Amino acid sequence: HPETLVKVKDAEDQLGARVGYIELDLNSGKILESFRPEERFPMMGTFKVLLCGAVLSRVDAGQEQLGRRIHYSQNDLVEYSPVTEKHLTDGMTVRELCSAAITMSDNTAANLLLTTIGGPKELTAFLHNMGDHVTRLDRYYGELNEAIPNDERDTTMPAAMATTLRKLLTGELLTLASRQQLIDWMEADKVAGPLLRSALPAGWFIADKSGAGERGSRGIIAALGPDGKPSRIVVIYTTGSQATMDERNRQIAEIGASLIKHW
Repeated sequence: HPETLVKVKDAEDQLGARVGYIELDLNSGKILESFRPEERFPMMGTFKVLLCGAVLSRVDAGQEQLGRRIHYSQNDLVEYSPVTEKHLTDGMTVRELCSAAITMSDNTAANLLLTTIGGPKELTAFLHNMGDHVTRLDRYYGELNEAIPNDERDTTMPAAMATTLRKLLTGELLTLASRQQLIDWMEADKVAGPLLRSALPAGWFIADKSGAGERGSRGIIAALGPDGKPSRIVVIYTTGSQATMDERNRQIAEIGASLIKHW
């Protein structure tokens, strides 16, 4: 994808930052194109899809129920909890929590779900067990933010994340019901408008999950395709930029426009 690689490298120039990129064929798993596929980037909230994959594996095993109601309190609420902060009294079901975590990127929802699966170490063990020896979740939201240079906590690589997303959405790891639920939550994503969705022509399918973080971090994982059906996985990460979120959004959108134009 020569024109798209030109745009990915341009994004690095414009942002003064690293950009990682991969296109993966959904059906075959082949890498169609990549840039920095095996460099680490902060995952940010894109891990929330993997988290709910782990939750669904427990549901499939009969050890979790999507309808199970979880009660929590004020002290559970962390920064950016637009859905969970409304249900202190009523609580929320596991299904509602995954919807909040994926479609709104609700941070308390992610913490509550992490607790149900045994925490970050158990999520990382789940990933390791399905063949991803790279992606690691280390911290709950709200844990102390001691800046470490080249911090490897809470990171993935574009190729690892793309392969792992493909396995979750199409592999035999999850039941059909759970695969469909996971992609349905991603299709209902509400906070990724200015990224790939802004470049997407009418009639196209997209299921995605955005992320944002300090130090210029911004990213998206997606399954998308024309004619109402996904046929490709796209993963884009950037970190290090001093640019505003608008500028990072725009570079990702422009990569998306190139992706679509040269589909």
